Amino acid sequence: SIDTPNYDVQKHINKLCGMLLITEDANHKFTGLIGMLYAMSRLGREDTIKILRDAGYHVKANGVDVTTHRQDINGKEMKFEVLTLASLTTEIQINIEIESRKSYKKMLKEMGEVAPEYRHDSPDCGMIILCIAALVITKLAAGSGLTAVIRRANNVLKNEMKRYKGLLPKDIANSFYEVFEKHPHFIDVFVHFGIAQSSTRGGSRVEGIFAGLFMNAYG
Repeated sequence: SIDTPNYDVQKHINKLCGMLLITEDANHKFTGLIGMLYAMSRLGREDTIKILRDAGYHVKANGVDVTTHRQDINGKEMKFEVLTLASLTTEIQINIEIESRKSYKKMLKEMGEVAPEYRHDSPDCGMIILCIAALVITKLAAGSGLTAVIRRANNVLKNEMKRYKGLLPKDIANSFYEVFEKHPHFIDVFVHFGIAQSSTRGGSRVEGIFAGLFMNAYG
């Protein structure tokens, strides 16, 4: 049973990436999976299932929808927008939002309202996560390469690290290494995503950084 998010939940998954990126000392245990879900929502359900079936994997596709979950946090009832995922519980998703809201309040207290580029909903958060996945893919293709991933990430993602407290290269790289080892079918998904993406012209600074990083896995 593999979650196959479609284009409709792309905005939500990007927001989930952003929530982790704004979290001080964020637990990146699920970032590899979340980043892969972002890549799949960018490729779309149809292309994702096609890639897996073509690669020889047997796939029981799970539809991904947005549902409103009511939960009591600090005595007050709260409404959370969550995704119907077999791989990621409602509890984990809500805890990611709770922890990010704690970080966000700390930011308000520090600088007043937060600029678009420093928020959890900035359109390039998913791509920032996938930049780490691009570095990991290169070191899985070249042959252990974790020290090199961190150092290459601090240089290439210097502006992004300045924008996001939760952009922790060591933790994110480890989470991607872990998912590609545990679920090798994600390697095929990522590679198709990266080939397709690096074809697109212009766009954001981060889309450009990703394309350069991805192209480097060849020369």
